[PDB]
Amino acid sequence: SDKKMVNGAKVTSWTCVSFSTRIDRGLPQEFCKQLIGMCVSKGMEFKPQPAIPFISCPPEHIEEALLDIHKRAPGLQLLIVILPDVTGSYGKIKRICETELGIVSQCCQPRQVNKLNKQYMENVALKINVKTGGRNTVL
Repeated sequence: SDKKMVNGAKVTSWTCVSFSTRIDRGLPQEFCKQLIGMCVSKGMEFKPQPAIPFISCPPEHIEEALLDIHKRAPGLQLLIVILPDVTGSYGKIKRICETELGIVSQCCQPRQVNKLNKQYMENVALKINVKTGGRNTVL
């Protein structure tokens, strides 16, 4: 528990996309609700409402969904991405977000999201802080 945020970024524009078919339809909301609480307890500030409603769509709609989210939310500071159930799409997703559309994303495996492990969300929260412009350290 020695990893801390020196400076917690402030996120005003964020939302969540899920390419997972397997998970309960309430998990994206629940998972993001706790993750943000974990980001916030560690020093970040988050607007509690996403900038556009959460989206759930099939893995074959990756190109479409990402570009849709990007055009409807040009100011997005963060996209929380729930990855497809089968691995192999992560490179495509990062490429589209990071290189092609210019969107800061955090990708999360649906099987791990399902666990709602609080140490996993601690790890993700610190990853999100740096991606969003914050600073982390180890005490």
